[PDB]
Amino acid sequence: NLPTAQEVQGLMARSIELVDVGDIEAIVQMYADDATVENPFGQPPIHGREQIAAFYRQGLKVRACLTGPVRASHNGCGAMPFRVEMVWNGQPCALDVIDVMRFDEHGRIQTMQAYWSEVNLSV
Amino acid sequence: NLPTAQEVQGLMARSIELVDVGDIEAIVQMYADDATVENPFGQPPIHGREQIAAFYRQGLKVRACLTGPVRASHNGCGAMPFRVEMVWNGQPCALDVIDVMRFDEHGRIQTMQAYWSEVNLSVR
Ligand SMILES: C[C@]12CCc3c(ccc4cc(O)ccc34)[C@@H]1CCC2=O
Ligand SMILES: C[C@]12CCc3c(ccc4cc(O)ccc34)[C@@H]1CCC2=O
Repeated sequence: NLPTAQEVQGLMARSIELVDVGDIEAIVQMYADDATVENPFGQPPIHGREQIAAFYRQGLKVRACLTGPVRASHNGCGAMPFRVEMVWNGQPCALDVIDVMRFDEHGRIQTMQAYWSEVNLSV
Repeated sequence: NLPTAQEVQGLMARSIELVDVGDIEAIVQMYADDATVENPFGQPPIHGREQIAAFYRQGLKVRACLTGPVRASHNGCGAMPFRVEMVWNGQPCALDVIDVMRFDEHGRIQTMQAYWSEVNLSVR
């Protein structure tokens, strides 16, 4: 069914865990089959598990950790802050992001928007 | 004009400053005259500076701090995480919230959605 707020906090937290270990198969299975991802928010969205797989394939040594609790609503949505560590121009950099997700009635991510820009990038 | 990413970070951070001191007039001014706020996200929205003034008068001893940096996009939007401290019938508590805001070409908040629920509430 439409995930409760507690359920949303556990799913959002698990998607960051899966990113962190680079488990592309498990990541893409968290998404609805026709989910849309906008990352960064403002850019054209990508649609469908195929494209979202390709995204993570290309994007993912990269680490990612929640930097605070997940915030969850009563209508299936929530938002979380996290930090991605990865290489930029040959040095270790960090990028601060917040992801906003809405879930469908099967508990899968229907949409994700990832808020970040170069102002959030640090060497 | 449409606020740049760095501008967004400044405006969103100023909004938490003005909540934290409780300056109702000043908070309300940061919003468009016909702004919509959904707080909490999922409830019916409140429209217009006047209903948003009433929200803050009713809601604001209350403190609020950013608990990490503002994430800003290039299309006048940003999100930020912060914590609100308050007292709910004698019980000190804290609530973690993330606000997502979309600014208009005058640098005022056109929409705000506040993400949280009771799962985000904590005693003391
Ligand atoms: C793609 C990326 C690594 C992973 C990642 C980025 C940005 C936003 C994300 C949001 C997510 O929910 C998960 C992963 C990322 C980085 C931007 C530059 C890059 O190295
Ligand atoms: C309204 C409130 C104090 C301020 C506040 C709440 C929730 C979300 C907020 C979002 C903001 O952008 C600014 C203030 C609040 C609390 C709910 C219980 C309480 O009294």
